[PDB]
Amino acid sequence: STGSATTTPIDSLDDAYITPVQIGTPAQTLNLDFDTGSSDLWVFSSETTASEVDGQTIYTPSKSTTAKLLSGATWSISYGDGSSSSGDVYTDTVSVGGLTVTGQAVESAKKVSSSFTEDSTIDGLLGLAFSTLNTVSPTQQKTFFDNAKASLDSPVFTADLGYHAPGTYNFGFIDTTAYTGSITYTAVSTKQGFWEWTSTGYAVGSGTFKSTSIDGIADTGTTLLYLPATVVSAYWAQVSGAKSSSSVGGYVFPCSATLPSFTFGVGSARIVIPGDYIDFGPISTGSSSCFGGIQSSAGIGINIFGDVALKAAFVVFNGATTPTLGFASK
Ligand SMILES: C#CCN(C)Cc1nc([C@]2(O)CN[C@@H](c3nc(-c4ccccc4)no3)C2)cs1
Ligand SMILES: C#CCN(C)Cc1nc([C@]2(O)CN[C@@H](c3nc(-c4ccccc4)no3)C2)cs1
Repeated sequence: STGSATTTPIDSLDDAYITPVQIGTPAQTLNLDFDTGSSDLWVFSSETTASEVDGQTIYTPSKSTTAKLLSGATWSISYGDGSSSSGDVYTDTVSVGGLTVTGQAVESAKKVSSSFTEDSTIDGLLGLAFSTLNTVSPTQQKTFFDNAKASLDSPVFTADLGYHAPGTYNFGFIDTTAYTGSITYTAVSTKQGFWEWTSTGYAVGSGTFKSTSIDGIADTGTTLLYLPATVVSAYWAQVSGAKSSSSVGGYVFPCSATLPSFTFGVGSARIVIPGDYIDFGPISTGSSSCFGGIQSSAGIGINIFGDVALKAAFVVFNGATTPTLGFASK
């Protein structure tokens, strides 16, 4: 089997991407944030505290003939920005882009933190990291991909995110029309539950390439590119007036600037992030200070190849017995 679904930025900054997902019978379509950095599929629901729902579409398990309470199961998760959610669990039929999993754990939120309430366009998350990170207790649950994997034509999914434009998640096949040149595959470590890999270095703008190993994760659920402070300083030093602002919480730059590209290494191949992809626009409406799309990982403890990086590439998440990641230019 295969599936293919379009993913769409939630706002003019590409802060996140949402993908329609069918849950239950008859289908209830919710727009979920596909997150290769976590492993829970959770939704706003008829159980979510009413004061914490503000415009989201909710899943109502009592209206699904295929929903079953996963008795005694609870979940509770935090994300890297400090956002969080928790609740109980149903199993139900879940379809993405024509690919169906029966008996998928659908984690129903009883509580969500303020950032989720505020994101009226995000109806929940669909985790695509390894199932070892799933938070359901006492019986850990599998991700949608892990459940689908054995049925797929090939045990893979691909992320083809757009820059201020829609893109595609495919399951089970590699669309050879979606990228240029070749896909370079690189080894993955699952030791922390992530799609964790080692970039071979970087370049800033037209500069020469610096060969250096950068361990990090491929995370569609993170907006920005978080890299070591050394690398990030070398990038922003090329932008007149750019500086790290403690009040804003990262590097800002004059909105009058034109940003250099940033290249990262995948084996002997290179992915070039255009400078425009690094511009997140005014820090507040009307400001002439713009927020940078490359930020330090120093306070996080892990480097994160988030959407800024991934949207410059066609990315293969190969979930074969020995997992790998593939990157191609596009
Ligand atoms: C701090 C620290 C160390 N580590 C926990 C950092 C990491 N953090 C992650 C993710 O929590 C998983 N992916 C990302 C994600 N955030 C969201 C999201 C958050 C709020 C609103 C909407 C979406 N969705 O996905 C970040 C992996 S490693
Ligand atoms: C312009 C503009 C809007 N604003 C002033 C700047 C922006 N801010 C963002 C965030 O993506 C939103 N959440 C923040 C955050 N995320 C994490 C984090 C992510 C993953 C793992 C660990 C930590 N830490 O802080 C930055 C986009 S534009």
